[PDB]
Amino acid sequence: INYLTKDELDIDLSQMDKKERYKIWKRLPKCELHCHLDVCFSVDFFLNVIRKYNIQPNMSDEEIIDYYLFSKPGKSLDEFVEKALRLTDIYIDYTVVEDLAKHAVFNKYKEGVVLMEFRYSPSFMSFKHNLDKDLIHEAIVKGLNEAVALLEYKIQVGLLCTGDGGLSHERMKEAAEFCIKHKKDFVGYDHAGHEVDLKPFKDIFDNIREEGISISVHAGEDVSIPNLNSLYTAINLLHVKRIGHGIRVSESQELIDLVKEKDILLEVCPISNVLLNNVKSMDTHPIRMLYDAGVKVSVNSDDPGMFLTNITDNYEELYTHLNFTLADFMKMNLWAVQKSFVDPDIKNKIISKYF
Ligand SMILES: O=c1[nH]cnc2c1ncn2[C@@H]1O[C@H](CO)[C@@H](O)[C@H]1O
Ligand code: HPA
Ligand SMILES: [Zn+2]
Ligand SMILES: [Zn+2]
Repeated sequence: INYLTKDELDIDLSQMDKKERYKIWKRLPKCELHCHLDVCFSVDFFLNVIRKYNIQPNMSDEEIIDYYLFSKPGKSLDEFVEKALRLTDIYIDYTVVEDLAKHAVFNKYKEGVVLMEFRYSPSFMSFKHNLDKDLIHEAIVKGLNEAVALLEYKIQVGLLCTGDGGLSHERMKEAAEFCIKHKKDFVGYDHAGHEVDLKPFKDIFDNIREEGISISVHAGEDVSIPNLNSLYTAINLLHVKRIGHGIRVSESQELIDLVKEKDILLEVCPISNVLLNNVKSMDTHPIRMLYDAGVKVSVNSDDPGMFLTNITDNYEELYTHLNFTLADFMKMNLWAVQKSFVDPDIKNKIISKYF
């Protein structure tokens, strides 16, 4: 892959067709911060697992897709999160998990990603077939390292723990303890699923930072919530370095100023927000006004295996419907690298290699 430099960003895209634009999108040196490894599979990988383990013998491929994935516009975040629970059928042994991780790296390299942060949920992957969380973790860390070494370190991978099991104090403590225990591999900690104001778990998140682990949580995504409290908590109480989505920052001048004052970056997932019905359309997506207001934002794919969309698709949508330029896209990837949780050298070397 012959990546675009900072000295090649004046390209005239107006005469290119969709196909030729995707070559440019691919060639952009991307840093992706918000993507769930759990569902980071191609359609063929997914159908290969469903067939190999004989999970849906009476369903056709089209039916398998309607039943497990989320490729069409839905109602809400809540609907997405509850539907996602059924494809946990695939997390059947530790080989499926290791392969998932390895292929995810390969797919991201081919899309032109150079610094990839993946996040996974131990509880998501473990509960269906009662798999051991540490054995999952082992499988995940082997797969990712397998792929990186095979690619001669042409893509670098960071790993984040999306902690869950539930919102009981015991479950959330356990989830944070799993991450802390594996902090040699986890560069950050997340909360996902149904959106929550995490104020009752400040004690746990303090602990995680005490242990040297950066926080990026999902907050300010779900537009059905009649307040912005999850955002205030993430910023003031959790001391997040980044926010997953955080698009509802756009609804408050006070929060716009707060995130800029703290140099917090918003992990924006354009297509996710459309499909999960958190913006009216891509035309009206808040990323535009947030970028224009000086908020640091990056571009991400979120759940590519469920959406049947990839990182470059999100770039296409931002170009076509919101008129982001190549220079804008390069700026955001520079921000994504700078605000990455991986080793500071890896960042600096990537920065001077491309940006
Ligand atoms: O499709 C998915 N991929 C990855 N993670 C998911 C998905 N659906 C839900 N979670 C959610 O992430 C939680 C962390 O607080 C997971 O346990 C689960 O609730
Ligand atoms: O709960 C979630 N899990 C995984 N990806 C997501 N993207 C938005 N919400 C979620
Ligand atoms: Zn264990
Ligand atoms: Zn997400």
